[PDB]
Amino acid sequence: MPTLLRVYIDGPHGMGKTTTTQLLVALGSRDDIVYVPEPMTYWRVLGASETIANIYTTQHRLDQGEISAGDAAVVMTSAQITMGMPYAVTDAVLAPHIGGEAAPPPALTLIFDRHPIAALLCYPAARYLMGSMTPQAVLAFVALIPPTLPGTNIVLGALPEDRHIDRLAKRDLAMLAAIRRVYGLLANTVRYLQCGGSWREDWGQLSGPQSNAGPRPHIGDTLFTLFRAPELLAPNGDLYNVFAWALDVLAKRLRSMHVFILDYDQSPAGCRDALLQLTSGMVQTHVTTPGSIPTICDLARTFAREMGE
Amino acid sequence: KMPTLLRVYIDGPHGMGKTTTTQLLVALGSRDDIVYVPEPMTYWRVLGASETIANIYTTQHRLDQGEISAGDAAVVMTSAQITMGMPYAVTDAVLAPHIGGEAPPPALTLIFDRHPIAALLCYPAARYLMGSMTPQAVLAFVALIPPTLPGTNIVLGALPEDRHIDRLAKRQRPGERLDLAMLAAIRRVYGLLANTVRYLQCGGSWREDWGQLSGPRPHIGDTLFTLFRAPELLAPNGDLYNVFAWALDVLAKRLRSMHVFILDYDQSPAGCRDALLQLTSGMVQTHVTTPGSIPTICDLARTFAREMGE
Ligand SMILES: Cc1c(C=C(CO)CO)n(C)c(=O)[nH]c1=O
Ligand SMILES: Cc1c(C=C(CO)CO)n(C)c(=O)[nH]c1=O
Repeated sequence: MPTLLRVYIDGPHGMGKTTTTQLLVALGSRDDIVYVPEPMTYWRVLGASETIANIYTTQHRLDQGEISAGDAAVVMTSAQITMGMPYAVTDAVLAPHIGGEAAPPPALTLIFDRHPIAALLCYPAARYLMGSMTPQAVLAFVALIPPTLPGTNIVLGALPEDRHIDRLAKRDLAMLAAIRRVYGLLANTVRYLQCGGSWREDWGQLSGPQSNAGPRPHIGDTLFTLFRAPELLAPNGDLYNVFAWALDVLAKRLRSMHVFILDYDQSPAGCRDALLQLTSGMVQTHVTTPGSIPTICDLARTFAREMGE
Repeated sequence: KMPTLLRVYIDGPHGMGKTTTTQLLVALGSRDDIVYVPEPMTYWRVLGASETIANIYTTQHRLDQGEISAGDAAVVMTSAQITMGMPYAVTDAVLAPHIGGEAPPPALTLIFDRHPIAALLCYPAARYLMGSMTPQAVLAFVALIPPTLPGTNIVLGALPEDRHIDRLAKRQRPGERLDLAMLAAIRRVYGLLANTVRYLQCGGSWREDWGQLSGPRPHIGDTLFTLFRAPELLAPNGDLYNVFAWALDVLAKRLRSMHVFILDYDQSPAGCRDALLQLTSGMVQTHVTTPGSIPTICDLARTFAREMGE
C-alpha cells in the first residue's frame, strides 16, 4: 500500500504555528502535501455566530462579576462542542482510510491545524483552570475523545513566556498562562505514559517539559494532577469511579500518540526547517485502499475551501 | 477461544415501562450470568452537576413562556446533554477494548439502561424539534458517537401514545415536567431512528435520496435525515455544507450496523421481562478479547450500579 504521514500542529495559540505550517506546505509540490487549516469559517459563521468572540466575552464577564460561574460554564461547554466539531468529523471520516504503522517518502503528507484533543481536552482544561468550566465537563469531553489512530504525530510548541506575550501583544494573560501550562502538562503526560507510568498506582503521590525524551515525570507534573478537585472526590477521599474511568480513557488515548516539541523561538524560515527536520522521526501509516490517497486529498481540500479563511 | 458476551441496550423513549419492570431487571441481574447496568441518576442529580433533569425541564418551560431566548435555551440544553451522556460515554470507552468479533448461550449477558445514542443523538434531536437546540450542536454530538462495535443490540419500545402519557404521568423523574410536546418530539425521533436503521440496512444512500426532501425501504422523509434539511445547515444555494454532510455519513455508518429490537410495553412488567428474554434469541453475541475480560466487565457493571444507580 501507499503510505501516509499525518502531522497535527498543536499547542497554545500565538506561537507561529500557522505561519510555520504554511511555509512547510510551500516547500512541496501541490499534490504531495495537503493542509487542513483552522476551520475559522465554521467557528464564525456555519456552526454558530462568532464563537471566539463569545468565548472571550464570557470569560471577561466572569472575571468582571457580571455573570456567575454556572452561567460561564454552560456557555463555555456549549462553545467547545462547536469549536471541536470540525476536528471530530474530519477524524471520523479519515479513520477508515488509516492502516497500520509503516522509511521511503510518503505518498501523501497531511498537515492539520490542531488535533481533536485541542478542543476536547486542552482548551477545556485551561477554561477549568480559569474557573469557567467544571472539571466534570472537562472529563465528559475526555470520555468523548475519538480512538487514537495509528501514526498520530502531534507537534507541540516551545516559546519563552516573555516572547509569547510580546508576540501576542503586538497582534488575557491568565488564559495564556493556563493554556501554556496545560500543553506543558500534556507533553509530560505522554512521556509519563510511554515510560510505563500508571496513574492509578501514583495517584497518592499527588497533594501539591518534553515528551520524546528524558526520564519519567512525576504525576504531579502531568494532566492527572488537574483532577484532584473536591468535585470529583468521594467523602472517603478517592475519585469517584466514573471520573477514574475518564482518566483511564485519557491514558489510553494519549499513550499511543507520537509527540514532538518545536522551538518557535526563531525566524519563520528557521521554524519551518526545524519542523521539516522533526518530520524525519515521525510515524507513517499505510492506507486502506489504493484510492484512499486521492480521497483524502479531496477531503482535505474540500475542508480547506469551505471552512478555511 | 474466548468466552462470549451478549450486550443489550434498553433504550427508546423514557416513561413506557414501570418501576416494577425495572425491579425485575435488577432481579434479572441477581443471576451470576447477567449484570444490569442501571440508570445513572446519581450522576445527573449530584455527581456530574446539580439536578440536571430539573435544569432541562425548567429551561424548556421558560423558553415556552418566553422568559428566555432560544439561544439561551440552546446553550443550557447543549451543556446539560453533555452531563447526561457522560456515564454512557465513559462506560462505552472502557468496555470497547474488551469487545471482539461476532460469535448457544453466552457466558455473560450485560444489560444496559440506555445506549450513548440516547444522549448524543435522540434527546438532542428532540430538543432541536422543541426549538431548544441548534441542529449544528446535534451534528456535533453525532460526530462524537462512538464507533459501533459488533453485537450492538438496541431495544426500543412500542406503546400507544395515550397509554404512554398515562404511564409517564405516574412516574415522573426528579425535576421532570410533564410536557406533551416533548413526549411527541421524543416519540417521533425514536420512530425516525427505527426507520433510519431499516433504510440504511436495506441499502439506502442518503446522498442519493437527498433531493427527494425538496421534491424497498422507508422514504428518506421518514428517517432522521429529514431533520437535517434545517436551513442553518445549508449554503445560500441550498446545498448542505460538507462539514454537515460528513456528519450525516458518520450517522449512517454508526446506525447501519446496529441491531434493533422492538419491545412491546403494552403489557405487564412480568410480560415485558419475558418478552425481553425471548428477544435475546435473535440478538448478536460477540467474543471478548481476553480471558480476564468477563470478570473485568462484571466489576465495571457492579461498580457503576453501586455508585450511580439510584
Ligand atoms: C481551538 C481553540 C482555541 C484556539 C484557537 C481559536 O482562537 C486558535 O488557536 N481557543 C482560543 C478556544 O478558546 N477553544 C478552542 O477549542
Ligand atoms: C437519556 C436522556 C434522558 C432520559 C432519561 C433521564 O431521565 C430516562 O432514562 N432525558 C430525559 C434527557 O433529557 N436527556 C437524555 O440524554
